[PDB]
Amino acid sequence: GEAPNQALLRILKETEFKKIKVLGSGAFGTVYKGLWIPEGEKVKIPVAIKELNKEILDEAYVMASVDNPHVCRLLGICLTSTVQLITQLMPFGCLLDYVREHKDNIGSQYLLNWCVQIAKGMNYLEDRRLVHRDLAARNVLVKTPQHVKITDFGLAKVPIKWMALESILHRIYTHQSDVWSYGVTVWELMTFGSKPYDGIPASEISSILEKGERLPQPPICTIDVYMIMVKCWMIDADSRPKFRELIIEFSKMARDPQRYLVIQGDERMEDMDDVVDADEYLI
Ligand SMILES: CCC(=O)N1CCC[C@H](n2c(=O)c(-c3cccc(F)c3Cl)c(C)c3cnc(Nc4ccc(N5CCN(C)CC5)c(C)c4)nc32)C1
Repeated sequence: GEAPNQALLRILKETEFKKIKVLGSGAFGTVYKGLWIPEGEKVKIPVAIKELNKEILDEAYVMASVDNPHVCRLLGICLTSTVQLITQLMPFGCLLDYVREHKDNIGSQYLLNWCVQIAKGMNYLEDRRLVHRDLAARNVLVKTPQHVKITDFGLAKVPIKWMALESILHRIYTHQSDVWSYGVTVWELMTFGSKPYDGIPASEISSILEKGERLPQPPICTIDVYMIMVKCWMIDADSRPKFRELIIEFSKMARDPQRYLVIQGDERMEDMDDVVDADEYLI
């Protein structure tokens, strides 16, 4: 029923990349800020290098199969004694931290454009018949403040406060259950990083949603924006919007940003000669 997955998985020599600095230490892995120089190609590509296995290779398998401006991509892997994944560096970190750090300087144009790009990347995953199951502001990376990407397909094929009701109850996951988390994600951005249902036990979340309660309208949010969030959180999943509609809706609003989001002050907010961004390095 499926078409053959003709993705290419690139194996890289460890002498082809050098690790400059550390970005994260996690029980699963440690990740390095680094640089990748394909052999005799006279390019240096800024990369994130992950060191730790059926998990890490499943992750690599998925990332090698996606090609989209708003989805993270795998550049290659190294079958070193400790297996290494080589991915594109996202200099500004994850969007959740970004939004918390710079709230006093984030305008409505930026917020709405991010909603467009995540909708684009998620619509792409739907095209690829792929289901993310962990979309959240913590899993959107920032390449430039103008360009974000969806990341962390650890669960692609547990975060209850981002989860659709069907998912909490029956462990069902859909593109439409992804739309729910898109709404929760949008809510994280419009509240500038607040935690959803803060100070609530996860065990209660299922009953609360069944009662008809949801997350509050963020102060900067016109009802136009909040209506879109609310529709992403309907019980009936064929009632929620399609990602392709979310693209259209947020794109309309991104034309007149100030009409949809009201933000105080919103109006006015050694050798690197051969470095190329991975987005322009093609094979
Ligand atoms: C959720 C964010 C998160 O905390 N961490 C843990 C460490 C990096 C991790 N991280 C990946 O896991 C992955 C990834 C995803 C899937 C598979 C795979 F092999 C990989 Cl490598 C990628 C692509 C990645 C790309 N760019 C980047 N830039 C980046 C990260 C952190 C920072 N900091 C450090 C300084 N300040 C203390 C705060 C902010 C900065 C400035 C840039 N970080 C990436 C994810």
